[PDB]
Amino acid sequence: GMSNKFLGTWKLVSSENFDDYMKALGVGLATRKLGNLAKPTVIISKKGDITIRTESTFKNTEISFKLGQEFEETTADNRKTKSIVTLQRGSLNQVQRWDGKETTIKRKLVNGKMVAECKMKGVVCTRIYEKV
Ligand SMILES: CCCCCCCCCCCCCCCC(=O)O
Ligand SMILES: [Cl-]
Ligand SMILES: [Mg+2]
Ligand SMILES: [Mg+2]
Repeated sequence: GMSNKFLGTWKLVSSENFDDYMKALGVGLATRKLGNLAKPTVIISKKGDITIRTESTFKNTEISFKLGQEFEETTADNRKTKSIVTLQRGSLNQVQRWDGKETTIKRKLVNGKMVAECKMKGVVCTRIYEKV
């Protein structure tokens, strides 16, 4: 199952190419400006379902799911998606589908950091988090 090394509170330390990723999702300019200034905390826990909670001054989000079971998600930019989280070679892989579009957020552990790779339409964003 998901490694217990994911569990905990993680703080964003680096983000590369977020603005073009948000653009590819359809996010408007003023929201992107705030999204690029945000430094969220991500809290991963498990109590039956796995929960991934994101906290920031601009927006908070939360998803709770079982691996491999499609669920309804509301994203930080207020998309209403059908999403599935899978585990592949230790990476926690989230696909979101809405309005015939798809994006993936792969989260993996690298030397104790958590690396999120976000992909939309060939645009790739990398966000690196350190455990608190
Ligand atoms: C994530 C909260 C702050 C961002 C607010 C701007 C709205 C666009 C959000 C795009 C989806 C977020 C992808 C997050 C990946 C990650 O967990 O690092
Ligand atoms: Cl913030
Ligand atoms: Mg940066
Ligand atoms: Mg950018």
